[PDB]
Amino acid sequence: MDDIYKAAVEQLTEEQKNEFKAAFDIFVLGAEDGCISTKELGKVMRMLGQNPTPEELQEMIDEVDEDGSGTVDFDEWLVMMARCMKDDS
Ligand SMILES: [Ca+2]
Repeated sequence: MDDIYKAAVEQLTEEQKNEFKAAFDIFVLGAEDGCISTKELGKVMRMLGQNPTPEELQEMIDEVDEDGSGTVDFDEWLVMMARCMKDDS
């Protein structure tokens, strides 16, 4: 986990948290338990306009998955976006 990311995500707006919880549910719409595997995550990438390799997907998911279960949950997912905020020169 990362307190630096949760600190910024926690100070977010109600609309933000609601958005992540929504977009996340739309992605897991195919799953049965409610998660996103690198296998499917790669397919959705097409929507964004990018088509990264399959093995590369799990790469970014490795540093994200704190439990290393092999998939991204609503928890690791939400923080995933927040991490994009700290991405500055
Ligand atoms: Ca996980």
